[PDB]
Amino acid sequence: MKWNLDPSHTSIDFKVRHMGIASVRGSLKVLSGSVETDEAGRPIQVEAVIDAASIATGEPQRDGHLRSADFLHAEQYPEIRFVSTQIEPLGGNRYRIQGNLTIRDITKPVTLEAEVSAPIKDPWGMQRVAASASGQINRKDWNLTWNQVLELGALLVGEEVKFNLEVEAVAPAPVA
Ligand SMILES: CC(C)=CCC/C(C)=C/CC/C(C)=C/CC/C(C)=C/CC/C(C)=C/CC/C(C)=C/CC/C(C)=C/CC/C(C)=C/COP(=O)(O)OP(=O)(O)O
Repeated sequence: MKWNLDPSHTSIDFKVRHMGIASVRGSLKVLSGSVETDEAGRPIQVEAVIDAASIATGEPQRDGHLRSADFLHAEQYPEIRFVSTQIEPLGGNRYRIQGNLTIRDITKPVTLEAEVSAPIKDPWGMQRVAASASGQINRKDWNLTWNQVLELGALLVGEEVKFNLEVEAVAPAPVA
């Protein structure tokens, strides 16, 4: 069965190390996505489209820099895209999702560790299901570089981008 991601209750949150002593946190908004489940209700395929211009870290000048031609170039590349290539059930509600993540013109493999909830009938007719997932990427894999950075050799802006997803997905009534 096909579930559609609800952009209003899906969150993408990320963290990057700053000067080795702290983290900068940010978010991205999802535009759309879906999950297909097999007869057993295990997720088999998942895809999402993310609004690149939505990147937000709570400082407008920094967010401008992130969106600029110097970094994400969100005017030329309005989306970040994820498409799964393999989903492995791990037991219980756990799944490992391998997929391809596109940022600008570069696509690289990423791994998500996901946990899925039991579906509910929501207060408005629809079937609704949630999931949480975690992972990390190295921004340099997408040629997203930063600076002349110097501290001891250390980094102003870390290479690793840790992220957490909270997802809600929906399907029509007992009838699709
Ligand atoms: C059944 C069911 C519901 C199943 C569900 C399945 C499921 C889990 C589906 C999920 C669908 C989705 C949404 C999948 C998404 C997949 C993935 C991997 C998404 C990843 C998104 C992501 C994190 C993209 C990140 C891109 C980047 C490059 C972020 C970069 C952040 C960055 C470098 C920030 C700057 C931070 C540093 C510290 C700046 C310092 O600031 P400052 O000192 O002021 O400097 P300046 O001002 O100069 O900028």
